[PDB]
Amino acid sequence: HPDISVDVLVIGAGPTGLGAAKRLNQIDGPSWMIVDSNETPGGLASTDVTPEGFLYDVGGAVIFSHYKYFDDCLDEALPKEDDWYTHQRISYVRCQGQWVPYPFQNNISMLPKEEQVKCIDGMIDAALEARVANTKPKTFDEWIVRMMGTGIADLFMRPYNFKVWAVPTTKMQCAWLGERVAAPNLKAVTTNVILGKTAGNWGPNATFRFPARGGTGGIWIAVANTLPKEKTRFGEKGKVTKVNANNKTVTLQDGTTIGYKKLVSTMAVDFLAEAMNDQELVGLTKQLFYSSTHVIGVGVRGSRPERIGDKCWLYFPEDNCPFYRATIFSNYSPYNQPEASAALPTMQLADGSRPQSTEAKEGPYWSIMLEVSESSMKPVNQETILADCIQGLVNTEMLKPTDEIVSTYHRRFDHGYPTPTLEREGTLTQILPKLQDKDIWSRGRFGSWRYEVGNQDHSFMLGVEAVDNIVNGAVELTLNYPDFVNGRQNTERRLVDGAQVFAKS
Amino acid sequence: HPDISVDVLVIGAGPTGLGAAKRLNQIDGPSWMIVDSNETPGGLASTDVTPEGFLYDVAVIFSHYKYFDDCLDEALPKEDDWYTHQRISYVRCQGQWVPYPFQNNISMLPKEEQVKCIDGMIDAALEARVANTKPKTFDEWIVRMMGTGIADLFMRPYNFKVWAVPTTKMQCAWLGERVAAPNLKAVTTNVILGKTAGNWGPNATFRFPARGGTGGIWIAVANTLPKEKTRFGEKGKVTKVNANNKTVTLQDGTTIGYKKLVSTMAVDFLAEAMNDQELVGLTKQLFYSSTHVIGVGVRGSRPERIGDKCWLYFPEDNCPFYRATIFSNYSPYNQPEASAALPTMQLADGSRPQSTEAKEGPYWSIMLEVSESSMKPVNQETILADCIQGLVNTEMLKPTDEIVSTYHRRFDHGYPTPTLEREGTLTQILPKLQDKDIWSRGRFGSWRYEVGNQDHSFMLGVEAVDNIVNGAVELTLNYPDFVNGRQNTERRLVDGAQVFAKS
Amino acid sequence: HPDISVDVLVIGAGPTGLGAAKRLNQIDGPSWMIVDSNETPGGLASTDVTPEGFLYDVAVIFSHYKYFDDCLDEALPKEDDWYTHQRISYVRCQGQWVPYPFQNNISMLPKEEQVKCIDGMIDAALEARVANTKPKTFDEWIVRMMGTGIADLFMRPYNFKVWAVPTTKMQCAWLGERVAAPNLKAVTTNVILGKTAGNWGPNATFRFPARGGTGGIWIAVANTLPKEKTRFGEKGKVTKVNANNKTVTLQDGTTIGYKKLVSTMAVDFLAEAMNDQELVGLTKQLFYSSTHVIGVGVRGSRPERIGDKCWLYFPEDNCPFYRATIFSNYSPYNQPEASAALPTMQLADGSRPQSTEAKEGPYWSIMLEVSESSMKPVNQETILADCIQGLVNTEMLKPTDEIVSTYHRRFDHGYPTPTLEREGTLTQILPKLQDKDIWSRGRFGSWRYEVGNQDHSFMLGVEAVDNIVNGAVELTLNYPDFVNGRQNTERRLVDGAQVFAK
Amino acid sequence: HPDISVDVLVIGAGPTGLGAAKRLNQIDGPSWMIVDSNETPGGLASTDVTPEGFLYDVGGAVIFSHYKYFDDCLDEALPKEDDWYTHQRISYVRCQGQWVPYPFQNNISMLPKEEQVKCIDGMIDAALEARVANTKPKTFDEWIVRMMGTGIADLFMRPYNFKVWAVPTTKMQCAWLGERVAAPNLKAVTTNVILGKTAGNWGPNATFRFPARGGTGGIWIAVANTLPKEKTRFGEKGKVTKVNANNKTVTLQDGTTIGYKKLVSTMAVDFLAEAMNDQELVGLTKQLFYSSTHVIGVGVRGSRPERIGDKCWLYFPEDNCPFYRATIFSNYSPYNQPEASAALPTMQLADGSRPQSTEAKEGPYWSIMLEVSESSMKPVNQETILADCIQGLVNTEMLKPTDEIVSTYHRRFDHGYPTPTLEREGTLTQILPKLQDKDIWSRGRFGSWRYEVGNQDHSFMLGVEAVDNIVNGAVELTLNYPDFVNGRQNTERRLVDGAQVFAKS
Ligand SMILES: O=c1ccn([C@@H]2O[C@H](COP(=O)(O)OP(=O)(O)O)[C@@H](O)[C@H]2O)c(=O)[nH]1
Ligand SMILES: OC[C@@H](O)[C@@H](O)CO
Repeated sequence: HPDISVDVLVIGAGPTGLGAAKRLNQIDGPSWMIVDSNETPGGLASTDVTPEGFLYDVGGAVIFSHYKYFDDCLDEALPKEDDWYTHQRISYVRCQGQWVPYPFQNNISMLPKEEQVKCIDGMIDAALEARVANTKPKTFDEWIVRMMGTGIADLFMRPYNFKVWAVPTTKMQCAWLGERVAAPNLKAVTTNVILGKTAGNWGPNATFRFPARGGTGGIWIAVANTLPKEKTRFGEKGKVTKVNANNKTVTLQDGTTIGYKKLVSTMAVDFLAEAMNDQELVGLTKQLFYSSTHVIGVGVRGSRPERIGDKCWLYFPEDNCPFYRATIFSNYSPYNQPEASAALPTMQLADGSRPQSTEAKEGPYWSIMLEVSESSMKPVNQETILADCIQGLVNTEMLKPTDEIVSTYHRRFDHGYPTPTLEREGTLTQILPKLQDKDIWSRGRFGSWRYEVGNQDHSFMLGVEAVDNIVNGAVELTLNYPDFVNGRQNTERRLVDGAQVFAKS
Repeated sequence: HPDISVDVLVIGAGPTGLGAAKRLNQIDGPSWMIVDSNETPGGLASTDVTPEGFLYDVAVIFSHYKYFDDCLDEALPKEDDWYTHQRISYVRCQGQWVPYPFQNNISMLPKEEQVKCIDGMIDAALEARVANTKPKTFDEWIVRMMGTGIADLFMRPYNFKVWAVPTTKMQCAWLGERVAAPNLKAVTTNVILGKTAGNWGPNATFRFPARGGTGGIWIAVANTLPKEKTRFGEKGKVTKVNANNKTVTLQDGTTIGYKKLVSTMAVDFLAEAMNDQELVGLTKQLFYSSTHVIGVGVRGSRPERIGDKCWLYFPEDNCPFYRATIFSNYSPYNQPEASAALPTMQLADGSRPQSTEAKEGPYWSIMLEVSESSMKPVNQETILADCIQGLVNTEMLKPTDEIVSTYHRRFDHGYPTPTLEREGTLTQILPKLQDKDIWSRGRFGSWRYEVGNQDHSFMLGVEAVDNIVNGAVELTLNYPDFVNGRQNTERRLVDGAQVFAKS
Repeated sequence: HPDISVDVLVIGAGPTGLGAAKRLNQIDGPSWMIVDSNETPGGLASTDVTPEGFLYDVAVIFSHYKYFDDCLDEALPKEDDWYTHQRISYVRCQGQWVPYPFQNNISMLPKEEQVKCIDGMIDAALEARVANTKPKTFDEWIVRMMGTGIADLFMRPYNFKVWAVPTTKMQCAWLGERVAAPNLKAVTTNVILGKTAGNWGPNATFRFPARGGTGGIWIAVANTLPKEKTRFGEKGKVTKVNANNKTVTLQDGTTIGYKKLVSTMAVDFLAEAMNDQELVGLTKQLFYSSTHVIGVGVRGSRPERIGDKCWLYFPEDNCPFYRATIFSNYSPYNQPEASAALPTMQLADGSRPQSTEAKEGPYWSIMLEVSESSMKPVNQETILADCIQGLVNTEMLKPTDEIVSTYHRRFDHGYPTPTLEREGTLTQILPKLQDKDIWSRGRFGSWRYEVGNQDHSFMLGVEAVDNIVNGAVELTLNYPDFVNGRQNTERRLVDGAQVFAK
Repeated sequence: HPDISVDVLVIGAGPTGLGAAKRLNQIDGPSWMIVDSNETPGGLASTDVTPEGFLYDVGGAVIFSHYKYFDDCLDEALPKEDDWYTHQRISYVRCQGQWVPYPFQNNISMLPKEEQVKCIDGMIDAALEARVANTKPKTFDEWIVRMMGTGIADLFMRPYNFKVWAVPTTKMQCAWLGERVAAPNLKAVTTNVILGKTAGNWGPNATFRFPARGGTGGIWIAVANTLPKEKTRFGEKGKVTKVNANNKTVTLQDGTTIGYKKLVSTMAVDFLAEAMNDQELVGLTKQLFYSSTHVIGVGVRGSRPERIGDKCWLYFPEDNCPFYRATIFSNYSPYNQPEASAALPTMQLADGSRPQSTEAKEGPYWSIMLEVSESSMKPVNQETILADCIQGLVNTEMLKPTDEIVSTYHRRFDHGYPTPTLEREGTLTQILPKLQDKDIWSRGRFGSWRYEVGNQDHSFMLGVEAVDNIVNGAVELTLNYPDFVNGRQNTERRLVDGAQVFAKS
């Protein structure tokens, strides 16, 4: 007999695992517990803070939801109106000295007239071929060309996507992108060129809310707090080291054994295969591809510059900077950085020089958060990436050479993006059903490795729906039908369902 | 305070309501009851029997859901509760029994027609190569799939006889998301090879209850319910629905309070019982056909010309029925034993039998369907005789065949019609009922034919309860293509909830 | 026996008949003569002159044939017999002079219209990508080339004003074999770049006679013929054609016997002169428009707003003419020299001049065309004033401009219409004439507009003779696309036959 | 001064040169003469006769005409009704032991059913692709696949055309084929499959006439006889050895020099370049391609076998025989072979063995004429080709092993077909204008090298039109617009034109 026995064991307390725990806690039938190796729940949605008081999320995380269930849990976790700030998505692409409104491919009107010709010509070619197309594109690259033409592919989509994914567009599938990549309408794009108009409203994150305090990680701390503490085991005491799938036993770092009837595993599936000592699965998971993410944070002295304005996040296809995205993180909340009266010395100027004095001066302060991708196809010099990012900020005119930097941050996250390679689905259909036959629900950004359902709301619901499948026979819609859940308002499942209403009578 | 109070009230014990009841009974959380005005559960999936002992259903099953299978296996668990058959169907066309699907078997038609059919399908294939719109009417869908020549021979005249409306007046989304395009190579190849081939075989089968017909399933399913939570018969006839008070009043005066209502009666009747004039006007804008079911019991061994045929399609105008079923092929117990003695009522040509004496069998049995609507009236007094003449005209019966039993019943609400206007009307009705905590679901509860056969209907009830209790998506109601194109294996009659509770 | 007998008789001394005569005179084998009821050769390519000294043609030459060039160079051999100009043309649209071709220059229009035009051309380009039929009407051809928006702005309303029938009633084979499809990229590129570009330049030119207008060519060409083989004037008016006896009767009673007839008169007149009621019935089923030519002589140096413009198109309804020609740009001698004194007849707004004194020039000159048909009547008594008002409306003239000369003439047979029914009717007429050894050829001799300008017409006559004498294919008559798509260099005014004979 | 001076010199008295001569003689203006190195005019349209009395043409030459002028000249030369025999074209493709009516691609209905499926499937694919085609095919092969589908390409068109052209279909252009290769209508071909019907009437040679005596060569002897004898120079006395294009002088083998003003050269253009000692022209003509043709003749004892019947010519795509075509030459005229009373010994049996008797026996006789192609891409064993053909006749069941052969014939024609290679036009537009600038009209099957206007009537009219261009400024329509002249009735030019009618008064 093992030390602990539960019906459902949840590994991981990021959004996916916390979703599973919330649904298990709501249903309150089968016994359960949740474990994580970090004392602070949140996974890749956690928030760091520099010694100078600048918060940085793991990547430009904004909250936007396809599911009422997710909303219920965030509102339960952070119920006050001043727990949240709402913002319009202000997003731009840096191109040839200009800020081009997102989506690029729908704002060709902003480029020089000569580039407009190249872009529209390519889009005419794509539209004529699309009129007689009877096949689907097989690669991300073919999709880009078929729906945008070469001109826009060469100017933006191809170089940008290598900088994000750390693989070329030719190496990725294209089924994942229904909700991420705008395919442009020839008439709408040409009309806006003729009229000199913009169109910034495309996509599901065109409006968002951001927590007032604690960054994204504050959400998941607050969510986890609603759980019965005795059903949680966070820290080294909850680090999983062995998974014995045949005995349905998990061994923790401190030697605690947990027997389960059903396992919801949200750790990276390649880690799970190793913890299972299952060489067949290790070999299979090693056929998946992922990129690492470097997050760089730069805290700057001064009131928010006019050139920055209300910008939220920014795309950088060009090779004059290492990062693919910048976030004006100080626009998301005033509490992402110190108050104006906080006194801080200048660590360096944006041009790399040292300040003359160690004098601590007051603010106000603003803050830039940058992301750089790394993979076996795209190495990154870890020792210089911070300075290269700051120089990239000067190259893109986001910082003046004289700007005073008062705080820096750099962290590398090994599993950053699960890559939608051409091979992903073929490998996953060998991995996930084999785990399924052992009553292991491997779910999450790296639990099930599908980026298109790898956001905080999708991840949360992957855990929710996994539990719903275990307990109530529910379809795991998010796991297997991203287009289906992304194309509808998912209103049916609530934090208080009929089951709980009728039981309380 | 009302006489009875339950969390969830289910009106109707046809497949839809029994699905709702089966899921409520499985969940065993909220209180509930199910009512029906008929003492026998089954609704429009019941089975009648003539005084001579021939059964007639109002039905072939194909299940898209493990949950449905679980409930049927629970109700009828023994292997000899069922007979399995291949899905053998033919189209009657110009003196020929053409295997279904029609287009793969035009080699049986005269060569001049094969030319016209292939030429039309070539046109459709070339058009499909440059098509960039979806078809808007059932008729356009037919033509794009088949071409003019093949369309005119079968699907156009047959579907008028089925729906009692012309194909140009029906929508086509209810048929699925598949692109309307011909398989030209498959059709020409069979013409070139001079072959026929039906879409059945050892893989393509159905099973049918050994006894009691289709209605036997639903009796057996209903028997698994706690009898005290059921109220079937005149004592369970609903006469008033007060949506504002969440009260139902029965014919005997009993009032039932509910928190959520699952109504499987026809939504136009529901609107009337609600005394909701707005919904009455809206529901009267829906369209439906009535169905005449005709049953004919025949003396004799099964003729060779009938053989293993199961159901048959009739596009041509030499018979009033659109479909015939060799119902005696579904079970030996759909008709009397060979030793049962019965007199001949008439010969197939209408003449009197030579003798009035009762003679022995064996017997076989034909079930026919005729549609009726304001665009296609039916003479109730002569339709039986017209059907029998149609059996002679189609060579299903010889003039000398001995008829030993007849059956004719008219069902007022027979098919909910997928008109062009259906969805515009339903999207005004269903949300107004939903805002009153009324789940109106089923063949005429929600009026969508494509989810109105037995397995879909049952699951409409199951998923309605699952939505009420567990927040499930009602996938069958709103996404028929989605559920039909996948393996619906997740939901079971024993879910994890019940497993974990039992230990 | 008739009064005169020749192997080949030519009726008409416009370009077509003069082509026949030139080839006959070059071959110098079979006997021949040419007649015309006018004392001056040239037909509908003649030139009138107003009493005030302004020339107006009945204009611009593009030659597909070296043979035609040889004859023009023989007739007018000096370099100063001709002036060369670029082919500068514009479409008047919504207050703008839009360079031809219209669709490459819509950037001059309001942005909302550019959107409508480009959207329509996108629709047309996508339909052209899956097209598998040919257009059946001129209208369908226009829409497939241009899209709805651009069609509605120029080619649809303009061609009604030209042909006096709607575009839906005309065939479109007469335009050539080129596929009816848009150049979407070219049109969008000029919109994106905000550019204009006309289809002219240093090598897209035409030449025009220095003196005597277009009519000077045909006088000079006819002068190279042996005078005794010509019969021009009332003495050459044909009044009867007896196709069975192969006899022509002239107005003065002279009878001419022929073995082969090249008739360049209008085929409906020919059927009447033949007293062939069947052919009268068939020819009366052909359709044609009448043409009013209006000329306006203006005092002053050429205004900057006019500039180097040559001819102009008018789709809009603020003027009755479909075409205007800056005829004073074609030659300085199309109008009086600057020292010529002329009184002002009226101002462009219709008012009277302050003085009736004759004042000096210089002068410039506008030539206008208005169409007329049973589907589009024209008031003969007011059309001149309507044209002048149209010149004000289109800003070609300011209200104050001084008009010193006017000209108005109506030509009953102006354009032979490429209706849908034309070919069905012609293929019954021409073979019936051919069986009687009558080659009916020319703008109205054979009624095909696309080979009815000067070089095609001339070559219709040349090729008819070459067919009569040498068994040549009449390529221009039956294969316009063929002759228009090649350099027709083989036939020369001096062929091997004449070289070897000398 | 040269020995002779004429305005127009014609080299060659095949159909092309005789056309030039006939038009020059009709016009009767410029002085002229015609030379040929063979005493018998006719060129590649000549007729040989074996010692046993069997006539064989060069190829399966049959007369079918696009021009009234050509008809006028044939009717003048052979004016009596019994100078000619008229025949329906009975033509078949030997395919898998069966005779499939020509054209093959329109008679799919005759093949085994499994092959009909493959053929119709291929045409369906082609028809759907053709529905969205917006480019023209560039090679003969691409044309075949586009208009016929793979099944018919792989079954017939690809192997037969290699067997004829001695180059693969991928190496040929496709502008030449309008009147040679039937493009199948999908509906017509499918309809005939369904109905079990045939459609053997396609093409300009569905009917033909053949001279009663002397074979095809009898025509050209008779046409040449209408010329004034003193303006002809046929034989070794008329062999051209040097052409001095700069002096406009031709030197004959016997040393005679002829001065000309215009040259109509109908010898092979590569021979002309060699005779000109113009190395530039030699190099260009060597870039042209041609195949050689072997004509094999077999005289057979017996009344015409039932299996042969009224067949005229036959196609052999398969590898059980070396010839691509067989002609039942004895069906063209009874005077192509000896009368029945002629006594001839059996030379061999068709199986190669010696006859039982050497004694001369009577007829009747019939006669087979075979064609085998040769090129640098398709070598041929010259020494065994006669025996290989006879064995192929047995293999194809045209001869029984016991059939008695009474006469054999084999002749190789070095210049047999001018190949429509992809490079042909690019080379010709360098050759023909360069010769044109020297007043040399190089015209004919190998004079101008265009197979699509390489038949007897096209060749004749090339000579006629060259003269008409030299004298009357006529367009050389046949040379430059094969589709134009092949698609119309060329009725305008006659042997008696208006010029001559008016002159005779
Ligand atoms: O059944 C057939 C037989 C021939 N050909 C084509 O017709 C062309 C001309 O062949 P033909 O026998 O008519 O003339 P020849 O080879 O003697 O010049 C050939 O190259 C073939 O590709 C064809 O398409 N289908
Ligand atoms: O000789 C008459 C001939 O050229 C015309 O009929 C062509 O149409």
